[PDB]
Amino acid sequence: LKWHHHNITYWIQNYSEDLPRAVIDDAFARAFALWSAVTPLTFTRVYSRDADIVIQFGVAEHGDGYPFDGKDGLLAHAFPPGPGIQGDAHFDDDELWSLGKGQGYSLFLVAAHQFGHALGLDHSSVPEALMYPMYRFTEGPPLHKDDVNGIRHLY
Amino acid sequence: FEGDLKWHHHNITYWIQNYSEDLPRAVIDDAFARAFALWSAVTPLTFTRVYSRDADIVIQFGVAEHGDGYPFDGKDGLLAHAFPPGPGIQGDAHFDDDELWSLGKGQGYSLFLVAAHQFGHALGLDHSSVPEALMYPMYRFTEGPPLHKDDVNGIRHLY
Ligand SMILES: CNC(=O)[C@@H](NC(=O)[C@H](CC(C)C)CN(O)C=O)C(C)(C)C
Ligand SMILES: CNC(=O)[C@@H](NC(=O)[C@H](CC(C)C)CN(O)C=O)C(C)(C)C
Ligand SMILES: [Ca+2]
Ligand SMILES: [Ca+2]
Ligand SMILES: [Ca+2]
Ligand SMILES: [Ca+2]
Ligand SMILES: [Ca+2]
Ligand SMILES: [Ca+2]
Ligand SMILES: [Ca+2]
Ligand SMILES: [Ca+2]
Ligand SMILES: [Zn+2]
Ligand SMILES: [Zn+2]
Ligand SMILES: [Zn+2]
Ligand SMILES: [Zn+2]
Repeated sequence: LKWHHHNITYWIQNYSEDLPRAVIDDAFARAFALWSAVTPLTFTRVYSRDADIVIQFGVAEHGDGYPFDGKDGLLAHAFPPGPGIQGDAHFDDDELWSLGKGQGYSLFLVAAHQFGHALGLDHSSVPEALMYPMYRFTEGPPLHKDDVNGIRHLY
Repeated sequence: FEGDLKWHHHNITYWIQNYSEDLPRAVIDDAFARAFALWSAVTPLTFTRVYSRDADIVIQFGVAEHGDGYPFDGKDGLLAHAFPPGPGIQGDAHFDDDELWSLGKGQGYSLFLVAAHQFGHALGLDHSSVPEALMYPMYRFTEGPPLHKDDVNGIRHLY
């Protein structure tokens, strides 16, 4: 299951109260940049519901039939490629979002993982691969050779 | 802002007078605490957070002219400044809030790394000549351990 076009679009519907708009826009862009670096895909920011990947921050019940569970636990979730809600990525705003070393969760790293799913990737079994199902902070290049092979296999 | 005195006690106290609007107070408290930890790890010094003006190191975020006689210059340029050990304003650290404060890779400047540098001055350290050193006068983002051997030797020499 994957996208049939390579010029993918995204829409940042809203923001979190934890960080400045500029920091959030940048974090999402750098996250998309990791993937386009190893594939023929490109990512374009738009401002309408016509975008392939719609990004949203929410708490508890927020629309779909999948409410978040308050602080900690599930950090976020996304859907596989397709029309409508498919391909979208949502982030639990009951979590403390930040960047780098320190308390709170890295928005940059979590976004990179969520976008992996929105592109068609599944969970990895390599505990050190980005697509590994459990959160873990890391410095340096985020994508493990397992992630790179997985995306290249699809696109 | 380059004196020649050190602190005569090792139980240093600090007070976070106010905050920046760019990050949650919890993220800021944590960033400052981790910054001080860098230095207490390689010396016999300790740092205690207090809530009165009687603290040795008072931390403040300001815009343009903010009290002393050295106003900030708006976005970019001078990021922050601190004063050498001593009484009153001496030892304090000020951050320019016209800057976009953040953490890690990305746009904006790392509050963590800049604080580490300012606290170095607040402890008595001068500027280094080694490009890789934290006390180097130019801002540069880096991952991994912030303190260079030059910084470690410099602090141990005083304390
Ligand atoms: C601290 N919580 C977790 O690690 C949590 N896992 C998640 O929230 C996953 C995303 C992280 C790896 C970025 C959920 N996910 O698979 C999203 O697509 C659990 C407590 C292990 C469930
Ligand atoms: C981006 N701006 C700079 O690198 C700026 N340097 C500073 O503001 C120094 C602090 C940085 C290294 C955290 C000022 N300082 O030495 C304070 O004690 C210059 C453009 C190089 C002046
Ligand atoms: Ca949660
Ligand atoms: Ca969609
Ligand atoms: Ca939040
Ligand atoms: Ca952090
Ligand atoms: Ca400035
Ligand atoms: Ca003082
Ligand atoms: Ca600011
Ligand atoms: Ca950053
Ligand atoms: Zn959802
Ligand atoms: Zn996942
Ligand atoms: Zn000042
Ligand atoms: Zn300096």
